[PDB]
Amino acid sequence: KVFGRCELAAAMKRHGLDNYRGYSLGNWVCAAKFESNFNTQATNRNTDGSTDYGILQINSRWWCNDGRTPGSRNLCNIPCSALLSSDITASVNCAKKIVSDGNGMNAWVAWRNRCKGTDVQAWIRGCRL
Ligand SMILES: [Cl-]
Ligand SMILES: [Cl-]
Ligand SMILES: [Cl-]
Ligand code: NA
Repeated sequence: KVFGRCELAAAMKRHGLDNYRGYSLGNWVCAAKFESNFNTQATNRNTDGSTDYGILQINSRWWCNDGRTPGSRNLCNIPCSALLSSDITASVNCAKKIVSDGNGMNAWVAWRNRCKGTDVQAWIRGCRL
């Protein structure tokens, strides 16, 4: 599923991400836009052989099991395929664990390079929330 911008903002808010560890909703929407273009089915292979999955491009190196990332962990205790569902629940719950781990949203390099310090509230402008 490819979410609309305000559609995804609504789904993220419903799931508790708005100001989760201090990150306003627009941070999350911005990260999703640049990670996946709002497409729940997005996958991207990393140089080290891990893969990033879903709307927030969660990596198999640490967070999910895909059965093909040697030496990795599965800290969210999920198959990476669950991160590709039209229902964002698994992505959101695993994102909460990630963002809580010490580095905040800097875990998402695209957030740090394209959203951090920007007018992220623009990502939710006009949305009914
Ligand atoms: Cl915001
Ligand atoms: Cl594995
Ligand atoms: Cl933080
Ligand atoms: Na893994």
